[PDB]
Amino acid sequence: MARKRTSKNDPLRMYLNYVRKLQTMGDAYDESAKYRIANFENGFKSLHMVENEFKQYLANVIDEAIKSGASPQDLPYVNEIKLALMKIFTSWLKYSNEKLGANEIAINVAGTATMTLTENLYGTRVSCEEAVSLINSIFAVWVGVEPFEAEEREGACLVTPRSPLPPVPISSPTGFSAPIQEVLQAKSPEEIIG
DNA sequence: TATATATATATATATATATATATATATATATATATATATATATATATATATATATATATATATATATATATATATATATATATA
Repeated sequence: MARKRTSKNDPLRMYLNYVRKLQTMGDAYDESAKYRIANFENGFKSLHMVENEFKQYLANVIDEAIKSGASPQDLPYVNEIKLALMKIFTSWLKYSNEKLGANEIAINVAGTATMTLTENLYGTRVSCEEAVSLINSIFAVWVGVEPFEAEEREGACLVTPRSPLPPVPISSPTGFSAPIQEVLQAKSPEEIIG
C-alpha cells in the first residue's frame, strides 16, 4: 504494498491505481511462480495433516460414544456439521501458524466458534451444548485442555474460553524437497544443490 | 511339270495344346448384397442410475500459495519536492 503514507479515503483513486497496475500484475505473477510453487509444496501438508487428524479423532470419539449404547440416528455429524467442526479447527491451524500466544489463539478460535456454531446449527436436530461438548472432547484428545464454555443465552450460540489454548503440534518445514530421480541420476551432492 | 526345305490362305472333318463366350445344373476357391435371428471383435448414440479418471461453473464458509486495492499508523529500502 500500500501507499503507506496516509489513508486518503477516495474510491476513484483506488480503482484508477488498480487500472494503472494491471499492466504489471500479469508479469509479476509469472515471476512469482518460482517461489510460489515451493512454498505451497511445504505449506499444504499442514492442512492435509490437520484434516486427517480431525477425521480420525472425530471417528474415535463418535465410536466411543456408540459403544456406550447410543443409536446412530442420535448423532448424525454427516457432511455439513463435520464441515463446521473443520472450520473451527482450520482457524485454529491459522492462528497457530502465526507465532501468537496461547490465549490469543484461544479467543480467536472462540470467535470463529461463535460465528460457525451460530450459523449452521439452527434447524438441524443438534443442540449447541452437544456440539461444544464434542469440541471439548476433541481438544481433550489433541492437547488435553477442554477450553470452551458455551451458552445458548440468546437466539444464537455463544462460545467463550476458560483457559489458554496451545498451538497445533505440527511444524511447517522450510524444505526444498527433490525427486528421487534427481538423487539417483546425479553425480555429486553439489549437482543436487547447484 | 513332278519333288525335298520352310512362311501364311483355303477345301472338309475328326483330334492333342492353351485364350475367352454361351447351353444347364450341382461342387470346391475368394470379393460384396439381401432373408432372419442369436453370438464373439471394436467405433459412437440413447434408457436409468450409482461409481473410479481428469477439464471448468456454481452453493457457503474457514484455510495453505501468489497478483494488485483500500482500512490506519509506526518502521527498513530507494526516486524527487518542501520547511531553515
